[PDB]
Amino acid sequence: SMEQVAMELRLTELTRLLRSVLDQLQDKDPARIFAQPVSLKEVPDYLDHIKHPMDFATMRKRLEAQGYKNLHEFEEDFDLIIDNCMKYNARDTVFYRAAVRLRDQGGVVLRQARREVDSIG
Repeated sequence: SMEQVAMELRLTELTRLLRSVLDQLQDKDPARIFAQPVSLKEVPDYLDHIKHPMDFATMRKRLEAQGYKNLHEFEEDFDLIIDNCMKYNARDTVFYRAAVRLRDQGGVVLRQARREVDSIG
């Protein structure tokens, strides 16, 4: 159908908006602490602590499969990256502090993306 295509054009445009948002959030992690999954070879107990691991490369694979239906699903994944870090790592660590700064700095990008998604539809 002609509708399904119109749907697909918006999903594609959402993917286009979300890609730009992902790049902006990831620029806020210049140390690349959140770029890749936590290694199960290097932290073999990690899944005993964190049940839903997430990282920027994993979010990107989902994004490029147009696996995000709306901004809310995308935000859930971003929030996992932060909250998992803040649980696994103690307060006085470079990792925890990196997550606090990503959360704070990402807030502004996410604020505007929500207006853009409502606005453009």
